[PDB]
Amino acid sequence: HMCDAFVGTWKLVSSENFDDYMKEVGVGFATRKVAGMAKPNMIISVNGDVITIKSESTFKNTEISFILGQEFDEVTADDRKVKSTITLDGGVLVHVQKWDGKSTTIKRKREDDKLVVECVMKGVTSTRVYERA
Ligand SMILES: O=C(O)[C@H]1C[C@@H]1c1cc2ccccc2n1Cc1cccc(Cl)c1
Repeated sequence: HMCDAFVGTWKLVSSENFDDYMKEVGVGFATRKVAGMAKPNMIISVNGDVITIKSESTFKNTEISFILGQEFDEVTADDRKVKSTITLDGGVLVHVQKWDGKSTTIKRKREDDKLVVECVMKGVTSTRVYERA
């Protein structure tokens, strides 16, 4: 139960370069503005082999439940319909999303008391930092 360190309730405190990430992904103007304002709460839980990541915000709510290494269907906050696979590599959750011939990778890691979310599309990276709620 190493995934233990992720479990909890988390609140966004900072975001860097996320507009550029969203642009690279294909998000349109109005969604970038509204999504970029949001300060979501993320709730991570584990029950047996199933991990659940729920995000609640003023903009959209999202929820994914998955088993590591097992592809699943996901609806993203920006309404992409993707095929997702999440693995644990050296204590980092690595989440690859595939859609329309494109790919993006989201890494989630624990650093000090924070949960750091790094979103990468092509050469663009963004960092989102969460603290315990
Ligand atoms: O967990 C994170 O920090 C980022 C992985 C999540 C992510 C990807 C993505 C792509 C496009 C637009 C927004 C997007 N959001 C953030 C986000 C913003 C507003 C409300 C909600 Cl529920 C989620």
